[PDB]
This record gives sequence, C-alpha cells and structure tokens, in this order.
Amino acid sequence: HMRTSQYLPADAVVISHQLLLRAGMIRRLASGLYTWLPMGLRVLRKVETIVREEMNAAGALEVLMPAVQPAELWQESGRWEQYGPELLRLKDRHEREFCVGPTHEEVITDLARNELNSYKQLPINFYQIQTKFRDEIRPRFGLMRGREFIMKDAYSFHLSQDSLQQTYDGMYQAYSKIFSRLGLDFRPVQADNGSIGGSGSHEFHVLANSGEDDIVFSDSSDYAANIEKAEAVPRESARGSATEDMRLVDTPNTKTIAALVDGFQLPIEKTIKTLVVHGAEEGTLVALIVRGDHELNEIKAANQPLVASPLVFASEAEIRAAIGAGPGSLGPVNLPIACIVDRSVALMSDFAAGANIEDKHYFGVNWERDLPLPEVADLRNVVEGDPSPDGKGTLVIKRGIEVGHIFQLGTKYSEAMKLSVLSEQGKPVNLIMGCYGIGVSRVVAAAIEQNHDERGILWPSALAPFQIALVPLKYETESVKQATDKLYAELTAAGFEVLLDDRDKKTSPGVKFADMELIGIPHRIVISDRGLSEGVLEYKGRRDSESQNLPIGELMSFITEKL
Amino acid sequence: HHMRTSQYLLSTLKETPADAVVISHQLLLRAGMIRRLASGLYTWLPMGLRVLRKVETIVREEMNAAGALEVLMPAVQPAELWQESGRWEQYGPELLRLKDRHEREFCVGPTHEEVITDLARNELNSYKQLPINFYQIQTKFRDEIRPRFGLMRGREFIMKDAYSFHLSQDSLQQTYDGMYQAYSKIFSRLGLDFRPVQADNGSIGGSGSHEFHVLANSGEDDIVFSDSSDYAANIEKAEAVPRESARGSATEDMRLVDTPNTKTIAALVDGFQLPIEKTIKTLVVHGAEEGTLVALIVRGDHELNEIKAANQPLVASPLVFASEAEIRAAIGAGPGSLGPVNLPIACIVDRSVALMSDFAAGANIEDKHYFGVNWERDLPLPEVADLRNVVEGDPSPDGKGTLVIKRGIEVGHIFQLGTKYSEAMKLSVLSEQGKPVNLIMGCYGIGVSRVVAAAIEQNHDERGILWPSALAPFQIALVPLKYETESVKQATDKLYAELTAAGFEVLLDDRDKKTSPGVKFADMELIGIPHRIVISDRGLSEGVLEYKGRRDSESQNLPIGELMSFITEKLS
Ligand SMILES: Nc1ncnc2c(F)c(-c3ccc(F)c(S(=O)(=O)NC(=O)[C@@H]4CCCN4)c3)ccc12
Ligand SMILES: Nc1ncnc2c(F)c(-c3ccc(F)c(S(=O)(=O)NC(=O)[C@@H]4CCCN4)c3)ccc12
Ligand SMILES: [Mg+2]
Ligand SMILES: [Mg+2]
Ligand SMILES: [Mg+2]
Ligand SMILES: [Mg+2]
Ligand SMILES: [Mg+2]
Ligand SMILES: [Mg+2]
Ligand SMILES: [Mg+2]
Ligand SMILES: [Mg+2]
Ligand SMILES: [Mg+2]
Repeated sequence: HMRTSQYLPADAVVISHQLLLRAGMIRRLASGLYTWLPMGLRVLRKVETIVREEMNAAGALEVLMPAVQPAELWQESGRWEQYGPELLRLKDRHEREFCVGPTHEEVITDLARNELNSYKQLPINFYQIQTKFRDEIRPRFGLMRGREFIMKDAYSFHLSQDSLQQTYDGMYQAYSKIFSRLGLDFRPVQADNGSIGGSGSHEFHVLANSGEDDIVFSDSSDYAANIEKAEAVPRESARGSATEDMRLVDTPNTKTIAALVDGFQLPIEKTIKTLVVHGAEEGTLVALIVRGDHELNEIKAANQPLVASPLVFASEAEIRAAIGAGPGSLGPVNLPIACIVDRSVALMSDFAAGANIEDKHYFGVNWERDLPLPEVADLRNVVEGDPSPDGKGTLVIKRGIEVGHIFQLGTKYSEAMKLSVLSEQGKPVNLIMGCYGIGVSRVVAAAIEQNHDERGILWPSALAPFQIALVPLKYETESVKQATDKLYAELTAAGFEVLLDDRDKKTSPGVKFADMELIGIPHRIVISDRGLSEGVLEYKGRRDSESQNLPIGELMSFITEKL
Repeated sequence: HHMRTSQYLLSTLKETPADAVVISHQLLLRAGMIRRLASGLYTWLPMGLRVLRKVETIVREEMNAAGALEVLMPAVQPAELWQESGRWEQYGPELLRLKDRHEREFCVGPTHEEVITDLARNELNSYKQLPINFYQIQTKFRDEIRPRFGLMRGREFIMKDAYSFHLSQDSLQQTYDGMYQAYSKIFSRLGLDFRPVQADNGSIGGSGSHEFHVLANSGEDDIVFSDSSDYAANIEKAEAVPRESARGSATEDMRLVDTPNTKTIAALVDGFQLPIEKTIKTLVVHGAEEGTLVALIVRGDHELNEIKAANQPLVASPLVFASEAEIRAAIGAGPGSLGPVNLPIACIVDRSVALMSDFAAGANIEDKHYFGVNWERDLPLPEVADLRNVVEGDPSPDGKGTLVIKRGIEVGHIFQLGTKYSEAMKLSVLSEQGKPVNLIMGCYGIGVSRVVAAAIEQNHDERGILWPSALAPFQIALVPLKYETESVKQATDKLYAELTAAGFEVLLDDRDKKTSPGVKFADMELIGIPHRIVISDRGLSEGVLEYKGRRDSESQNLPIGELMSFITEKLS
C-alpha cells in the first residue's frame, strides 16, 4: 500500500512555492537547492514521461551528458568568460578547471565533431533530461528561479538552413503537444533572435497572473510575441501640421516627463525621452528617442547597427562631455551625436525637448522646419491596445511564465569548435544548429501558479500525484480495514494510482479531507461502517461542491468513467 | 517513425584509447554506448542510455516493492552540513569542493548521508512515521585520483542510494534484511551471476555490512567462499584460522645467525634453504596510545590484513606504518632485522604464528636473525589475533569445508550505521513511551553505471557483447537487403510496425550498400542484439524471412505467416 503515514513560510512568496512546501512536495536544502519529497517526485516524473514521449515521437535521440564539464570546451566557444557569473566554476584535485553545466552546447558540439562524419547521418537531434546548475544571483520563487533544476535540452545538426527549419518546426509542434498533454493553458510566441525581424526564436509560456514576462497577442490574428520582440507601429497615420513657432524656455527642476507634463501643462504625447547609449563604433554615442508615454525597448535598441550590442548606456559624465548638458535637459535640436527616433516620434508636432542646455527646453519643435528628421526605427515597447503590426486588429498584453525556448544557432558553435561534414558533393560544411529547452522542474511550479484555489493545488489530470484518495474512518475496524484494503487492491489492479489514508484517530477526518485537497488529489472515496452497512461509499470530486453516495458495486464502473 | 542504425550507431571510427584495458570499457566504446568527455566523465550515447534505463527501471521496481520511498536530492550541497558530520574534512580528496559567486562553500555530493539526515530531522517528528526508508537514483561525483576502467571507476556515476530510519536495532535489521533480499531480486532479474558477501563497513562506518559482487575474471575484489557451506566474505572481512591444531615440539635450539643483505623473506629462504612456513614478517605500526609502536607478525607466506590490523585495540586506526627512522630509534635495528625476541615494543602475532615451531626471526640486531625459535622456551607467547588474509585452501571459519577465493566486481554495499549521523546531527524522535531516541540508521548503495559495465565483464565473446535479456538495448535487428527496393522496404516497414505493436524493441538497419551485409551482421552482434531478421527478395519470393539468434551458428528460414508465434517463442 501507498499510505499517508509515509508520504505526507517567509522565503515562500509566490503561491506555487507556498503550496509545494505545504503539500509536502519539496524541501529547501539551501538557496535555490530543493529536494523532491516522495509526493513531488511523482509529479516531476509524470512531466518527464510526457516530454520524453513527445521528443521520441519527433525523432530525437535521448542521451545523457555529464554535469561537470572541462573548461577547455567552454574556452573554445568563449562562454567560459562570456557566460558570466551564473556559471559555476571549480577545480578538481589535479588543479584542472571545470564548470557545472548550465546547458550543454559545447559538450554536444564536441560529441558531434567526433560522431558525425557523414551527410547520411543528418539531420539528427539529440536530447537529454538532465540537472543543470545556474548561479542565479538571487534564487527565488521556489522552483522557478532555482540554482539546480531539471531541463530537457535538445540540439539538432543540419547541412542546410532549410533542414534546420524542418526540425525546428517539428520541435515547435512537439512542444505544443507537450504543453497540451500537461493540461496547461499556454501560448507560443516569437522571441528575440538578436536581429531586426526574422523568426529564429520562439518561447512557450504558461499563462499566469504572477508571470514575470509580458507577452503580446493580436485579438484578430495569429500574431504573438514577447514584448522584447513585439513590433511597435504608430497609432497615428500622419505627422500633424506645425501650429507653434519653436522657442527656448527656462525649465529649472524639470528633468522628468512628469515635471514637464505637470510643470508646463503639456500633453504627454508632446514630450520625448532621450536616452544616450554607446555606439558600435568605439568611443561614439547614439541618442535614442521615444515619446514621453513610451519606454525604450533595450533589445530593439541593441539590434540597431549603429548601437553597441550588448547595450551600454552612456554615463552622466560621458553625456555632459559630449552634449554640453546632462540627463533632464537633452534633445534632438543642436545634438552633436547621432540620433535615432522611434516611429511614433517621427509623427509628433509642436513638441517639447530638452535644449541640450542645462535647465532649458525648446517648445514648439517641428520636424523639417526646425531640424531635419533623423533615422527612424522601431525602438519602443508595444502598449495595451496598440495596432497589431501585421495590420489585423489590436494588441493585448498578458503575463506569462517561460517554460520552453527554441533557437536557431546557425554556425555559432560549429565555426568556433570546428564541426564540419562534407556534403554529398565534397564541400566542407559547418553544421547549422538548433537547440530547444524545456524547464521541467519549472513546469511543475508553473502548473500551480496557473491552477490553484482556496483549498490548495489543482493539478491537470496528467500531473496529479495520485488519482484516488481512500479515506477510511476508523480503519482499525476489521470491516472497514477489509473494505478499504479490498478497494485499494481492485483499484490498483485496474491501473489506478491510489493513496490510502492510514492515519490514526489523532488525525481528524476533516484534517484528512483538507490534506487530500491541499495536495490536489482529484478524487476521494470515504469508507465507514455506517456506509458499509447500507452498501454505499461516499465519493467527492476535488472541484465538486458536494459529496455523494455510490452503491458499492457501481463504484468501479463509476470511477473508471471519471478517470 | 523508426529507430534506425544511421541514427543510433553514429561514427564508424571509434575512440580507441591506450587506457581501455578492460573488456567492458573497450566494448562500450566500440558498440557506440558511451563517449569520453574528460577523465572519468562519460556521455551515455543513445544505445547505451537504453541499457542504463532498463537497469534503473528494475532497481526502482524492487526498491518500491520493498517499501522504500523515492526522493530526489540535490547534487550541490552546503559545506555546513558536511562540517556537522565532520566529513567536510574527513572524506578526503575524493570530495569535490567549490564556492559559489557569494563565497559560500559547497561540495558536489559523492553520497547523501548528511542531506537525508537534515531532511529526516525536519520531516520525521513522530514514531508513527517509523520505520521509513528513502532512496534516490541520482548522479554522484567522486574525485577518483586515477579514473580508469571506463564506467567502473569514473568520477561522475549513477548510484541508487537508500537510507532507512529506525527506533530500534531490530527494526533496522528487518529493513536491512529486506534490502538484502531486494538486492538479490535486482541482480537475479538483471540476469547476472552474483553473490552477496559479508563485508567491512570501511569509511562509511557502523558495524555490519554486506557487498554484492558480480563474478568476473577482472574483478578487483577478492571474495572468499567455503566449498561446503554458504560462508561468503570479502577477503577484507574473512576470518582466518590455522590449518594446524597445536604447536609442534621444539626440535632445534635457538641460535644467532649472521644475515647481511638479508632483508626479505625471499632472501632468507634462498640464502639458508629455509621453508617459507618457518619464517615470519614483522610489520611495525603506530599504537593507539600516542607515540607508541606495535609490532604485528604474520607467517612468511602470509599477508597482513590491514583492516584486521587497525581493528586491534592496541593499534591506531586508521593504520599508520612506522617509518624506518622510528623503527631504528625504538628497536635499535632496521626493517629486515626485526622479530619478537628481545623486542622493546608491544607485539601481536597472527594465530598461525602462535603455532609455529623452530622458526626464524630477525634478531632485533642489524644483519642478524635467530633460527630455531620456540614459543614459551625462548620467549613468552605475546597476544594472539587474526591478523592475516585467508589463502586458497584454508579452513572455513564456520567449521564447514575449505576456502576458495574468487574475483568480484562490487555493484552493491549495504550498511548498518547505528547513531553515527543521528548523534552528530541531532536527529531524535520520541518513542511511544516519551523517551528521546537518536534514530538508528542503515544505508544501501547500488552502482547503477557499474552494473552496466559489470554485465559485459561477465558476459562477452569474440563477436562482442552478450547482454542479459533484461539489458539488451533492442530485442530484434531488422537487416533488409536492398532496403531501397519498394518490395523489401514495404515488407520491412510492415514487419517493424507489427513487432513494435506487439511490444518488441526493434532496430532497423537502413544503411546503404557502402555498409556490406557482413559488416551489418557484425555490428548487430557487437552491440549485443539477441535476434535478427533478414529481409530479401529471394526470401520474400518464397514467403520466408531469415532469422538468426545471437547465440546460434546458423540462420534458419521463417515462414512469414508464423512470424509472431516464432519470434514470441524466441523472446521467452
Ligand atoms: N533558474 C532556473 N530555475 C529553474 N528553471 C530554469 C529554467 F528552466 C531555465 C531555462 C528553461 C528553458 C530554456 F530554454 C532556457 S534558455 O533560454 O537558457 N535556453 C537554453 O538553455 C538552451 C536551450 C536548451 C539548450 N540551451 C532556460 C533557466 C533557468 C532556470
Ligand atoms: N568511481 C565510481 N565509479 C562508478 N561507480 C561507483 C560506485 F557505484 C561506487 C559505490 C557504489 C555502491 C556503494 F555502496 C558505494 S559505498 O560503499 O561508498 N557506499 C555509499 O556510498 C553508501 C551507500 C549508499 C549511500 N552511501 C560506492 C563507488 C565509486 C564509483
Ligand atoms: Mg515555485
Ligand atoms: Mg547593434
Ligand atoms: Mg567499463
Ligand atoms: Mg550529504
Ligand atoms: Mg583512483
Ligand atoms: Mg600468519
Ligand atoms: Mg584499533
Ligand atoms: Mg596504526
Ligand atoms: Mg546514523
């Protein structure tokens, strides 16, 4: 028998973390390090089973690579340094250097250059379900920002871009099947691939109110993207006419949009933010301008050719030396550095701008009349109700928990690590690669974030640790004991996963009921002598308002249907 | 959606390293099962992983049947827990230590006693929860000084590790016996020829442990069996008793002999035509009493058992041998010139030495020996103890039969730990009566990676691997001849789906004509697939397939209409 006597705050702030602790599914060992207790492991394994099945069905080959990895491989890719401090670095007893793997691009590439020597082996897609380590600066949110976590990571190798796309498409489809079978409300979205436009990366998000990531959808089309990636187009069709002459105004204590809007009674749509960043050309600055009610999108900013990637903001001293004034008094008029303005900015008229002189602004600025319009680009974040960039409907912003991310890597790794195979024609080809990650331990948490109530966890059917809780009242009575054990055996025989509450009188029936519901068991059966005498059992669903009575004989028929 | 050789078999050119000297290591590389990342670190390739998972499944099934509860604990573990037990320092250089970005100290777990004890002292609060046994199948790291023998002495390896918690020794014994029985079912089901043996607890500690060994010619452990009883012990643990019942009558007088350049048993034997059984070795070690020495004596043909030596109350544990300088200062003579006559330090002799007569010993004078030494007459008998290793043909210590020594690969080890951890880490539960009880503990380890290699060490032939039935990565290999032809393709794919639907694991050899049938046939046999079916046009025209078993010498024809019945028969 599987029995309750065996199986069953402060740092816990999100609901999934709180309930995983309370339901006896995990325990903290240290910052970002959790043990799966017996009840939680059951859930984790059900996630793992569905992932494996769908990866297998998509033709991927399961491997299992080491956690500890030699530094030399990471030095080949440059990530030994470039990965940053989330990379856990160490030395062994021989003073040799290693990391604990946060991901396995380098290891799989090393494998690939030894094991792939014929075009007849391609395409091929290896995956593993394996424990990663990432030295997250502030481990939090329980399983969702852990240090040690389970990921399914897959890596595909190809002789052509078109081949990669075929596998990538299959992985996207597989992912959809995975999250559907896990019974999660989820959405795939376009994600940043490090260039303007393109479609070489997608995320899969579980929809939840606590979700850290903003995702954007058209209400009328298939348009879907992370806010990092979401294309912003202007609400206005044309630039307004010039109705005011430009003029220099004294503006002491005016260094924010609010101070400008409230101080001088300007509409926010007549103001701008000027952000100064480092240019790609060494020692240069670029000014990026968005309208006052908007925000600079730092991915869009870095993806501009003129702008250094990754994105570095100019210091105040850099700004003052270059421009002749500091933050708060900046603008495009008499600006001695390169400038890029957001699409919305290009359509503005009679607008205000810091004068590039301390504590002054120009009012009544108009493009063309008072200064040339600079380069225009999509620089801003979309906001709720903006037009869909495909021209079909308007945008809506939801919160999402990232559980999957897929990537087209081109030849980044194969070039650096000399992974090449001869074509049928005999041309050496650097293999084109994709990689595909699911946060498996994250998924367990994400499910609770999405699915919970006042009584505790609600699992999707695929994730429930057990299907049926048997709650005997006074299990010490032979009639009950026999009636319960018989029920356990039949149900277990019929392939159902049953938990038998074997706890003594010192655990009340109410406590028992609340426990089975906290843990998220979808069905309970209650056995008692009062009921055995009348040939009835007491059944209740997890999301049923009321219990009901079930003739002992019809039970198996009735339970089978539900499950 | 087929499992295909062009995908699974990978490169034709295999890692062929200088240090691949054991068969399992060689064959795991050649058969495309594992690949080396670095010293002691190996990737499971697709075919290899299939085998690992079958081992895990069976292990999981039997642990669960024995009432154990599966958990999964972290690999990275805080140093503080390890300082609680003292193993932070005492585990030694196999413990991989590190620091995080915040300067916090950790190890990668070589084992998880501290973590599970920390769990238990937060999770176990009532006697009603006990007994309880938690286990995991989880990846360990030990910084093996010289990683070798492929999977056998890796640094990263998979272990099933279980820990049980108890209010009484009798409770522990029940679970421990249940774990012993579960292990026996595991290794039987894996189809290995194996033996459980009595063992020493070693560094893990406690009193009472058994090892499970796979019998193989390359086994690193010497395991000892009676030819007439169920007596079985690691040579570390095996009790040695003398062949002689009594001390023989003294036939010679004791005499001092000049023995320059005579520092070995061999040199004494050869130089003086002495029987080796009339010579002794005297090994000087550090005493338990600080700054003391103790001499340990075994017969010239025998070896000192270092575990037995350390177990002697007079002898410091762990064992430390005295330096030549320490010996010369204490005794006034050096190694090669030592013995029990006029010895100014304590002395323990082996049981066999106590019964010696007319023997030769170093005189405790440089370059001299005494010949014709007899106990009582020439010197008193000192303390006697079991100090030596058993040798082939010795009396079984249970009184039944004589001993035979075999070679074994350790694949499991179970221990009784007592309150070692529970006392150190303050793990206590109140009894039914209200008394605090430091929880009594057991722990149980299987080397899951090791098992895979051990199976091959035991089971191989000239054509490659011989898997146990439960271990074969696939049951059937389909080898179509001219798979490119529609008629062969059609039948082959039909065969693949029908066999797969019945539940069989099938590998389809889809490789083109640059891989000859002969090579294909050798490849499937190397990988250890037990059955193959060849599809050909000449075959299909006659309504037959060509079947061959891994252990057969000849193929045989199979009427298509009897495929399932025939193959089903073969796989049972
Ligand atoms: N701290 C954490 N705690 C718990 N879960 C986590 C988690 F799941 C991820 C994760 C999940 C999916 C994903 F794809 C990525 S990724 O975007 O970094 N991509 C890659 O690693 C690529 C794809 C697979 C090969 N390499 C990261 C990251 C951190 C944590
Ligand atoms: N280098 C290696 N390469 C591959 N496999 C290895 C391997 F499996 C073991 C092993 C296996 C079983 C076992 F019991 C022990 S133990 O005797 O140390 N005991 C414990 O760890 C106890 C029991 C379980 C909880 N703690 C060690 C050791 C080294 C390697
Ligand atoms: Mg959480
Ligand atoms: Mg750029
Ligand atoms: Mg080996
Ligand atoms: Mg530990
Ligand atoms: Mg070693
Ligand atoms: Mg002896
Ligand atoms: Mg001692
Ligand atoms: Mg000593
Ligand atoms: Mg203990």
